[PDB]
Amino acid sequence: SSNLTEEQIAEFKEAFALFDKDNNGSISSSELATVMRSLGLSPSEAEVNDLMNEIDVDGNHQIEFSEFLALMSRQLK
Ligand SMILES: [Ca+2]
Ligand SMILES: [Ca+2]
Repeated sequence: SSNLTEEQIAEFKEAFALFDKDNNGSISSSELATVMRSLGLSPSEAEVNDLMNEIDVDGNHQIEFSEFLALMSRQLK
């Protein structure tokens, strides 16, 4: 769309939680990995930690909502 900010953030917040299976405002390797495991992929730490890392602004084996917004921010249009 052409309007994000609080609009994209709010939408992301709901999505972030989806990734975190504990709602602790934080996501670990498996946490973000369970987002595709139930679909039919069962990725290994390599792919699991990869996702959590690609967004881990600090690099602590997990990412927080705000971090999910830094890497998320849509992708193309
Ligand atoms: Ca958590
Ligand atoms: Ca983090």
